[PDB]
Amino acid sequence: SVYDAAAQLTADVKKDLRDSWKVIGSDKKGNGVALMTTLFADNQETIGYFKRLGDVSQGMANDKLRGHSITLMYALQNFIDQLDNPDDLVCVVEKFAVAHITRKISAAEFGKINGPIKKVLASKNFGDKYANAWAKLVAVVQAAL
Amino acid sequence: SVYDAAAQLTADVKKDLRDSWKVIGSDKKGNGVALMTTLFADNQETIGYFKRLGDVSQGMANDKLRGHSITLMYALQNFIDQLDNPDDLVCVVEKFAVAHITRKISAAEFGKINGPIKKVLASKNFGDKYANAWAKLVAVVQAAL
Ligand code: HEM
Ligand code: HEM
Repeated sequence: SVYDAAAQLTADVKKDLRDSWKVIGSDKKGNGVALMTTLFADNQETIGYFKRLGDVSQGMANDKLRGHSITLMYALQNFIDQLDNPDDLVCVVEKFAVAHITRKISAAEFGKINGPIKKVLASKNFGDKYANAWAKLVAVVQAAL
Repeated sequence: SVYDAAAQLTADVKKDLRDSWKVIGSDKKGNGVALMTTLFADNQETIGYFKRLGDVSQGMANDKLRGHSITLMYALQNFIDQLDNPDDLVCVVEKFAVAHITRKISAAEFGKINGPIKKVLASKNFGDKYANAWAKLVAVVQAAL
């Protein structure tokens, strides 16, 4: 199932992912927090999954939220780095899904991250072309949930 | 405390960590798997914690083990990238510790990774000086467990 989803990562899609990551991934703390605070603002219900982080309204100043946000970006760094070898991409995505499946996060839930990604990309001047590419990468993860 | 342990990362320790990571982190898949297989070989009693991975003796051919090994290297990448800011290193270490605490991995059981690190380091012509530097970084995680 994950292999079939990975098949949608065409040469052009991988190129747009790598080009946009070159910018987004250069400030993992800043963009990681931006992603999370945007998720919480647009889909407040997702906060139910992050009780451990405490007062998420503090944003960057919240050490636990910052710690999670920075760490989240390294999962994406991992994915981007494995783009050229489907076998490696698949095994890392399945590994990544394990902990999220245990948390009972469905593919539909996970997909809520698409909006925030689109907004973060747009803040760096990366249009819909790039947003759609990222939606395809997220789809590979969804296929594993 | 983790705050006191993070203070032990002196200027030269951080430098030695970076210089060795430049080489070690160049092959996350190869060195990651080497790190895991070495751990399982020298401390077979730790295999019980990795039941989900299946037959670990298969090494690189085991998709689940390869996925875990590659992923483990991105946690180390994260730590190295945070060396400049003590505040960020600490929050990323505490975040990292959460999942390991819920697996009941003690500071003593985590420290068993020091052996494998020393051996992988030596296979790349990095001696005691570097092994001790990495032991100091591992000590930061141990303080959080
Ligand atoms: C681009 C998307 C995402 C990435 C790259 C990502 C990455 C990560 C990583 C690397 C971790 C730490 C390892 C682990 O425990 O699994 C994590 C933890 C977690 N993730 Fe995901 N995640 C994403 C989206 C989501 C979404 C949409 C939810 C739920 C609405 C979610 C909920 C969680 C929770 C609750 C934790 C534990 C937080 C804590 O208590 O420290 N994740 N995620
Ligand atoms: C250099 C030290 C280590 C690093 C960087 C590391 C990194 C990681 C990462 C990134 C994960 C995935 C996220 C998570 O669920 O926490 C993980 C999972 C795990 N770690 Fe650690 N770890 C290290 C040492 C250890 C040691 C020494 C043990 C046990 C003696 C351990 C046991 C586990 C287990 C059982 C899992 C889950 C494996 C699975 O079912 O996929 N880790 N670790």
